[PDB]
Amino acid sequence: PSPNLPPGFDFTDPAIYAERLPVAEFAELRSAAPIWWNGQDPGKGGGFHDGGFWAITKLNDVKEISRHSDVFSSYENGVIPRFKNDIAREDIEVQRFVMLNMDAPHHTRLRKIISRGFTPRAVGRLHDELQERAQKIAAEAAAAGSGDFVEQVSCELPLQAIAGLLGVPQEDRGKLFHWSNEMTGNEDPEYAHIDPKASSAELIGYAMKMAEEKAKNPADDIVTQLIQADIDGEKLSDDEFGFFVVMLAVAGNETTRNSITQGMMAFAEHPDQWELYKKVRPETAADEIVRWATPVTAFQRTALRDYELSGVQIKKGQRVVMFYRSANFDEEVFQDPFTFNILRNPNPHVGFGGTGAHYCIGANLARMTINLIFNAVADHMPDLKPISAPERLRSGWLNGIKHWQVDYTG
Ligand code: HEM
Ligand SMILES: O=S(=O)(Nc1ccc(Cc2ccncc2)cc1)c1ccccc1
Ligand SMILES: [Cl-]
Ligand SMILES: [Cl-]
Repeated sequence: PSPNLPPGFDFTDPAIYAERLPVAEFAELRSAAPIWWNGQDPGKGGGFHDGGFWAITKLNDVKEISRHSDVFSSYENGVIPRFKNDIAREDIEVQRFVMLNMDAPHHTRLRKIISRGFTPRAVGRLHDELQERAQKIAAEAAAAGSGDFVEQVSCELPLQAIAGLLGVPQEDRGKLFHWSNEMTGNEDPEYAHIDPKASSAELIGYAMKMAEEKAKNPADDIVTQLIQADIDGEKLSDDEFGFFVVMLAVAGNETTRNSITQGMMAFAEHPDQWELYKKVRPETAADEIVRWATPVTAFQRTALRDYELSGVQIKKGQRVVMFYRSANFDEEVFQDPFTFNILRNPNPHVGFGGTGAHYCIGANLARMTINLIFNAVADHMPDLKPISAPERLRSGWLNGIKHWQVDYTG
């Protein structure tokens, strides 16, 4: 029997996410049609005019698609499944210059060079400066009594993580944070005037300046390890470094910020978990927060050939959209998936995507960022309470919270 969904229901519809997460509709597919053709009417495909896509709602299918990168292509259509309906195909294809939208061997070369800047050591060297800044951010917010938890608690730390990682001088971080914020959310009315293409161009030019300058004066940031040829002469070109900063500026901003916001929303709704967190401060909460928040609701792939996924015949050229929001609540993998449990161990969520070639390289930078900020929130505003309901981001693939007015005192 066909799933009980409204006719023409598009799981990438930004109008849905502007108001809520379609949790019931996802649970419907998981039970009635775990792989389901999401038909899209002409001119309503978010920039893709192929008739629709396969909705992937089971965690095991999500992991299988991520492992079989040989078949399921990130390059053919990019991984973002929704833009403005009228986006030019060329603006979709320009994203193929960043590592995330690439296939092997091009992606294999970039990922190896980029791995020099995401070592455990490099990330861990930021721990003390980020812990200090997390405490300062929580105290500054708690002194204000009440305000916007999104802007006053969640925004700054993930952005300072990028600046610290990249070695951006303090006087340039406002420049960088603006460019990063100018690239996501252009389908929301609050951000209708941002220009991601223009912001990407200025960020590339600024990143090439940094690349040229840091060859002359090598430092101990990741940049030096990136633009430096190894014994094989392998390194990022100046423009390749530009496209990485563009990817990093976007990747390391809203996803962590929404983890933090939706993490505190879960704590506000599960006071038993909040009291437990303030007492034990378990770092496993970071993963449960990411599982709950699922900041990236979905990324997509295009099949390079016919493939049988869980009895469903995927035909060459069709898109598959991996709904991490649904897979992260798969009843087959998680015990009581709708219970917020900051002790969940092990926690094989696909919030950072399915294991494979494209697994999130900043996952532990994100986990550290989340853990430091919530320790600060517990340190300085342990009795905070929301004063109103959060405003959601109108986006077809990003689970965003624009604003959340909170009283940090009580
Ligand atoms: C809560 C925070 C985050 C979430 C939910 C998240 C989510 C994801 C997901 C789902 C993927 C899967 C890509 C795919 O399989 O198509 C990914 C990849 C990636 N992430 Fe993250 N991410 C987070 C934080 C970060 C941070 C802080 C950085 C960098 C500072 C980062 C950098 C990247 C990059 C570069 C990739 C591409 C990897 C590749 O193409 O090989 N992410 N991320
Ligand atoms: O750089 S991108 O070509 N592609 C891109 C980049 C980041 C993201 C978001 C993300 C967050 C965390 N981990 C992984 C991903 C998605 C897609 C791009 C740049 C600007 C506007 C749209 C896309
Ligand atoms: Cl609408
Ligand atoms: Cl770009």
